[PDB]
Parts: sequence; structure tokens; C-alpha cells
Amino acid sequence: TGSFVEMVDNLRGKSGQGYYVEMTVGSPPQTLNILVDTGSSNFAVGAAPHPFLHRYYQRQLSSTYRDLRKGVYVPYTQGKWEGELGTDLVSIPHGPNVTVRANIAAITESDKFFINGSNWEGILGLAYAEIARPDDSLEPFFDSLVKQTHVPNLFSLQLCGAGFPLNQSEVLASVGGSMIIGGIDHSLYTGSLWYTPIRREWYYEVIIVRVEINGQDLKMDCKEYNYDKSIVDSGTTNLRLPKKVFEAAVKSIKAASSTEKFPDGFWLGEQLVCWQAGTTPWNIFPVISLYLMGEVTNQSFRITILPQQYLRPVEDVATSQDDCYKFAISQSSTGTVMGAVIMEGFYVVFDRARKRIGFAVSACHVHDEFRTAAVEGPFVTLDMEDCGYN
Ligand SMILES: CN(C)c1nc(N2CCCC2)nc2ccccc12
Ligand SMILES: [Cl-]
Repeated sequence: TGSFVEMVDNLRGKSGQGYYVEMTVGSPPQTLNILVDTGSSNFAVGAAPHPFLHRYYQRQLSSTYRDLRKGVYVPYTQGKWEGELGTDLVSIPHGPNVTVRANIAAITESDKFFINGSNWEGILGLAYAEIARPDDSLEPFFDSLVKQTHVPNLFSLQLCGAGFPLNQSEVLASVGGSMIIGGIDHSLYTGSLWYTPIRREWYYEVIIVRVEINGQDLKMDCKEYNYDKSIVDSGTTNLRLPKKVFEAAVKSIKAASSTEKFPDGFWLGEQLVCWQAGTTPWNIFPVISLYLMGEVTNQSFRITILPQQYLRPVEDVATSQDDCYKFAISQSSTGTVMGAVIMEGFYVVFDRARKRIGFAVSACHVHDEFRTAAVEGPFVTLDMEDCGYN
């Protein structure tokens, strides 16, 4: 650990639209806001006009451009981007102060990929080469940065949700957090770092062993928590959970928050819920705890999130006083996805060199006077490798 003072407060954005870092590409430098995505492995940037892009990468204006003369087709969940592969010199201004040659995918066509008014123009895929496209021989950005410079094979992410909804303009003002490249910044967390092993180097896959709602165990075969696979994914908004796990949690959260009642749509993430300015009854909503496999035999540790995390602020401007929120937990056929919602509670260390992911309580996590996110351990769990789906 130490102090990485230029890289602190370098991200902007929100859970609904993603978090981005300023990068430059080419000679002379072309500035672009790039989404930080731990759930993919391509460095891909808008390279042609699009209604939602205010600017883009212009290969014709860069002396250091080289065409790799291959195309790339990445289907997204719904829609796609299509790219022309190449290489160019790449920097991060509020970054490690080193320029590297990297594979860049010049996006030329795309559908349902860019977000309207998002203020990012590309994607920095930080995952491993195994899920890069067209295949693993395309070296990802981070692999290249390590090999070309002296930077340690490790990065860390502090995503900072504000307590309230942010406009298009306010996202640029409001600080969104920190990506630390090549290290761990001691001032971005309190208490201790607890590490879970990375199960496989493709996505950042982890093993969840136990789940609690206000200390109340969900009491399932822990294969159901990792049903298919569990991942840490900055490019996903919600905490996504498998079907059986999702329903059991919703029932448990409903019951704990029974002081009030909410429509069925709220629990399916569609309808807003709204209280008067400041009177959000956080105390009636329960904390959610995920136990992760520790790197010692028969040890787990616990990350605990608040309703401040799993209820995203979203404005309506129908009575502009009210504080409104959407339910930021949802169903998955992927297995568990620990999106921005979860990550906004914690400082997450991606220790690729030692094949593990660290968790600590974020200094910027949103909370009231009487509660706070936690990272706690150890806990003697038995048969934790049987929680893995294989
Ligand atoms: C930031 N997340 C939520 C993303 N949203 C969308 N939008 C969802 C509706 C249209 C596109 N596209 C992405 C593409 C890559 C990585 C993250 C995201
Ligand atoms: Cl989502």
C-alpha cells in the first residue's frame, strides 16, 4: 500500500450510466472519456459519428496510428458494436504517467451500446485475455501496460455513488471515485483489506459461501449463490442474483421493511419509490451480507451493504422536493453479478499478480449516522469449495 495522489478522484459518472476515466489516444493526443469495465477485455473507442457521441477517435489525424487490418464483431446483451482493429499510443492523464502502445478497436457501427447523454465515448475492458474479442491473442490494455512499463500487475477501484440523482452537467462536477493503477491507496479505505481468491482468470470470478439479510441466513446450498458463476463487474448497475436467491432475498427484504408497503413493480426494478426531502426511512430497510471465500483454509469473510447502496437515487421532477429511488437488485441467468451498487460500498482491489480480489470499507460510501458498510472476518465456514459450480 501507499499514496497514489494523482490517481485519486479520477473517475466520474454513476451506477445507472457507468463510471469513466479520461484517456488520450494518438499523436497528437485525442482526449476521450472511457468507461471502466471489469466485466470485459477489449479497449474499444468510438471512431465515427453517432447521435449519442459528441466526439470520437480520428485515426486519420494520428501519426502513431497503425491499422491491424482486421474487423471485430462484439454482440452486447441486446445489440452490438463493430470495430476495425489497430494499435496506437495511449495515456491516462490522471494516471500512472506512462504512455503505452495498445490494441484499440475503432468502433464504426454500434446498436444499443452507447448510452444517450452518458459522456463516455469508449470502453476500457479490464478483464483477462480469455474473454477478449475476436480471441485471446488480442492483448488487453492492462496486460500491455504491465509488460511495457514497471507498473505492478494490479489495479483497484473506488466507486463513489452520490446520495442523490445527478444531471448530465452535474456528473462532470461531482466526483465519481478512483481507479488506482499499479497500487492500493491507503486513504481510500478504513479498517482492513480482506481477500477472496479469483477462481478463474477470465471474468473476475469469485465464490460466495453464505448470504444474510439483517443477520438472518438465507439458508441455501451455496452452489445456488454461484449458480453458473459469480463475478465483480463495474459495467453492471445492479446486484444481480440467480432466480431462487433473488426471490428468497426479496421475500426477506419485504418482511424487514414491512413498516411500509411498496408496489410489485418497485421490487421488479421498474417503479420508483419516493419520500419527502430527507425523510428516507433507511433504518426500516435491512443490511445485506455476502460471505466470500477467504484465502486461508476454512475461513470466509463478510461484506455488508446498506439500503443506501441497493436503492439507487433517480429523480422524477413531479414534486421536485421528494427523494426518489429505484430498487437496484434484479434477476440474472449469469449467476451473481456484484455491480456498482455493491462496489459503491467498498474499495475493491484487483490483485492479478496474486490471483485474488480485496475488499475494504470505502471512505466515500453513502450512509446515515447510525449505520455503515462493513468488511469483517474471519469466519469458520466448512466445505466452501463445494459452493463452486463445477
Ligand atoms: C453502464 N452500463 C449500465 C451500460 N449500459 C449500457 N446501456 C444500457 C442501455 C443501452 C446501453 N451499455 C453498456 C455497454 C457497455 C458497458 C456498460 C454499459
Ligand atoms: Cl443491470
